Amino acid sequence: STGSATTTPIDSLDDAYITPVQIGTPAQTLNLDFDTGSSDLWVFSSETTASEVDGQTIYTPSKSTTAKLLSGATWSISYGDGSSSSGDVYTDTVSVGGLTVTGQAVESAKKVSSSFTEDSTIDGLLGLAFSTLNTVSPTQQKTFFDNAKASLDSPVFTADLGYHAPGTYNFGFIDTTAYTGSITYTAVSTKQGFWEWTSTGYAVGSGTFKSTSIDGIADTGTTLLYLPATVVSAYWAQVSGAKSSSSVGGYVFPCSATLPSFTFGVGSARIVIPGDYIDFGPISTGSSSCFGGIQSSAGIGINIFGDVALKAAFVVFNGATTPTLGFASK
Ligand SMILES: NCc1ccc(C(F)(F)F)cc1
Ligand SMILES: NCc1ccc(C(F)(F)F)cc1
Repeated sequence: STGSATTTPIDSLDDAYITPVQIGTPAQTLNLDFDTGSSDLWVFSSETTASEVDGQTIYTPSKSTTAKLLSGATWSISYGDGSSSSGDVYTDTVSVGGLTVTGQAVESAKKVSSSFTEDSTIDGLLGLAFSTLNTVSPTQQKTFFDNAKASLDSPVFTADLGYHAPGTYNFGFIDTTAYTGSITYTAVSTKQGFWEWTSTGYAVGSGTFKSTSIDGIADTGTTLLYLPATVVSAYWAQVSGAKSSSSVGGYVFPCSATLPSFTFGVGSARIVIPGDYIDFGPISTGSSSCFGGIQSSAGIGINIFGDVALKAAFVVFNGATTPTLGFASK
């Protein structure tokens, strides 16, 4: 079996993407953020403190004839940006784009941090990293992908994110009309639970390609591109008037500048991020300083190929027993 679902940016800056997901019987449709950097499926629900809910669609287990409380199970998660949430655990039927899993763990939020409460368009997260990162205690739970793997035609899913436009998550098959050229595959380390790989280098604009190993994670759940300070400094040095701002918390640049492209290496292939993808617009309304989409990973501890990078490619997440990541131009 296969599944296919359209994914839509939540705002005009592509800050995040939501995908409709059917939970329960009869279906309750929620718009979830598909996150290859985490491994919990959690949702706003009828159990969430009512003051922490501001326009989200909520899952109501009491209206689902297939929902079962997972007795004694709890969950608690903290994200790399300081976000957090926690609650209890149901099992229920979950369908994405025609692909159905029964007995999926649905983590029901009793408490959510303020940054989820303010994002009215995101009803929850659907984690697609490896199940070793799932936070359910005492019995760890499997991801939607891990539960579906058995019945998929091929144990893969693909991410085709759009630039200021809808895109597609496909489960179980590779759409060979959605990319150009060949897919280059590269090895994944699952040792920290992430889709972790090693990029073979970079170039700024039409500069020379610098061969250098950059280890990092493919994370659809992270908006920007976070790279080592030496790389990020070499990129912004080509933008007249760009500077790192401690009050803003990253590199900013004059909104009137044109940004160079950024190339990253996948084995011997090259993925080019157009300069326009790196503009995240004014730091505040009316400002002439704009926020950069490539920032340093020094304060984070790991390099993150987030949406800025992934939306420049067709990306295959191959969850074969030896996992790999595939990249193609599109
Ligand atoms: N998108 C999920 C996520 C968030 C933060 C991190 C960090 F910061 F721990 F690397 C990894 C994955
Ligand atoms: N990387 C996971 C993640 C995804 C979204 C959010 C936000 F934007 F909803 F706060 C926080 C953390």
